[PDB]
Amino acid sequence: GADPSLRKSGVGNIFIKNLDKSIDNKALYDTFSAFGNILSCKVVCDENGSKGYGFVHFETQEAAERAIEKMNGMLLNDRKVFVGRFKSRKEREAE
Repeated sequence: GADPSLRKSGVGNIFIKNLDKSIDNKALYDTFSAFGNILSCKVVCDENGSKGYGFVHFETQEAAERAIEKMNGMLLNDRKVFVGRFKSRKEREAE
């Protein structure tokens, strides 16, 4: 498999919207890691650079909450990103 923690129960799971094409997993990690360790961050990239959204898996639950407050509404390289709680769908097991 890949990772069954791709829900809201992966601890510290957040989603980011409106990223710049120059944003890679490294770039996302480089910024958000300051809030806490990341196990699996991802910038879903289009041919031109990025589809305009990314995801963080934080080591710690609290670090994720920091990333949400701290990064939401900020400019990353040029584009203001929206960071929020990763609501995968509708699960009972979710934090």
